[PDB]
Amino acid sequence: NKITPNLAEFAFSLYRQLAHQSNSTNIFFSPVSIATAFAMLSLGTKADTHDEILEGLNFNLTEIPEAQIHEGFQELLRTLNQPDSQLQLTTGNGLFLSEGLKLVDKFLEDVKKLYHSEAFTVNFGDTEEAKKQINDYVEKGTQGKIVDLVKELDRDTVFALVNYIFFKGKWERPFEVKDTEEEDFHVDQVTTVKVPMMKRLGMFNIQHCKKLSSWVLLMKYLGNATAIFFLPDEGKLQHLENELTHDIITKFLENEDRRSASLHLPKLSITGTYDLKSVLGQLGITKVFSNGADLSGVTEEAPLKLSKAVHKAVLTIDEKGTEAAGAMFLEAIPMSIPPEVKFNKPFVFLMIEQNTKSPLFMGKVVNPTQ
Repeated sequence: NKITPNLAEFAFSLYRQLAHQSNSTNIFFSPVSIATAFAMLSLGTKADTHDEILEGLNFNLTEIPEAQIHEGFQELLRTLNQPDSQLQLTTGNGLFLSEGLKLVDKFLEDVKKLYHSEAFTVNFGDTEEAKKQINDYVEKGTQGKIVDLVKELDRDTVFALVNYIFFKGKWERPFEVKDTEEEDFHVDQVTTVKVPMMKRLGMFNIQHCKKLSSWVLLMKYLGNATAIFFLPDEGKLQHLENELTHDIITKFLENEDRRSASLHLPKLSITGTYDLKSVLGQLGITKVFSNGADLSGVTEEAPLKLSKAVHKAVLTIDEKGTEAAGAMFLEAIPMSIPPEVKFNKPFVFLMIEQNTKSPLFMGKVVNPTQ
């Protein structure tokens, strides 16, 4: 995909933002779902308001034609929306607009048609009821996994955006549940907590990488996606985070070589919840959230700004991701000592969609039971 490098840069800019704020919180978000929602929104915007959004998603508008940006997203979307999908991704974006705004039909068509997204009209005159309808939409869309997403609305809200994603992947080569046991997780150099720890002896795409001073593990999911886990050497987490680049990730993805390892990887259930006005504001996207907003592609008559924009991402990592029996296979394990590679201290990860190479998720686990 032509927009993948931009999405990768966007992932890292957003990640580094969130990490710079604190190294004591788990991080999990979807560069793809956030960028898709904001590229979609830009269709309703003009001039500086429009350009700030696309530049804040790491597109250099002097270099990449807008049609290519949207064709990029639309290609990515139809990949993630395949009827077959074993990925089982649950994602949506909801726009909630004041009833009695005269809405531009082209915008509503672009949202639904091009971006296969949803737009609703609500009575923002009733703040509590609007919040309920927004939260109900998300709860319904996730058949119950995300509850009470929006906690507050400004009394002057006339436009809110909610973007949700939940993923529980199925490993192509799964862990056996019988092997999951409680183990130490080193939350710092002197402190441990107990966490459920999966383990398997297998042939892995795994390597210890000098440039990143980290172990780098790639594991495939059923459907079209790969999880990449980066385990920094003692004291090297900040180094790892600084050194990550699109080129480097591309190299790992091209490596198919496999070697024996006794892998220990925690079960995880992690969420990330982000105020996108706040977070994207630090990346330069500010006008669309301000009284200045040029949202004339959405409504021509009345003033409009985006008052509320929230992202919530939910990840489960477990042994199989399904109760179904998987395809039986056999990996040939050499008679030699496998390295023991334990994801039992803070680590960073990315999930990549295989067709486009896009960064579906990025995160950091500082403590599995936080």
